[PDB]
This record gives sequence, C-alpha cells and structure tokens, in this order.
Amino acid sequence: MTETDKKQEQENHAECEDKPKPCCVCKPEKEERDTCILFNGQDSEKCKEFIEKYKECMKGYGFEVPSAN
Ligand SMILES: [Cu+]
Repeated sequence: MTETDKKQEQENHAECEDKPKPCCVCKPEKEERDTCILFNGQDSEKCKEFIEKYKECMKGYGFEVPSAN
C-alpha cells in the first residue's frame, strides 16, 4: 500500500536549534534571558551577552551544549 505523504520534514528557525536537554543545572539564567528579551526585545545588544555567559558557564564543567562550532 502506497502513500502520498507522511514523513514530516520540520525545519529550524534560523540555524542551529541548540539546547540539548536543559537539565536542572540550567534554569535561572534561562529565565533571566527570556525576561531580558521580553522587556527589551532582543534589539538590545542582540542579547548576545547572556548567550556567551551561558555558553561559558555550561561548556566549563557545566553540562552540555550542541552549538554549531
Ligand atoms: Cu541543565
């Protein structure tokens, strides 16, 4: 029995989905980032500051991050 379509593609937003399985070691900074982008609008320094601080606090004895390298 054949079929027209079934397999879903599902693409990403821009590039690199990031975020593996954010365990319990990561939660507060996450809320701080969301709030920062909520009030600001990501139009403030691109909020890259929180991204770097996060990747810096996680890549070092933190947990795990896929990234795009
Ligand atoms: Cu975590």
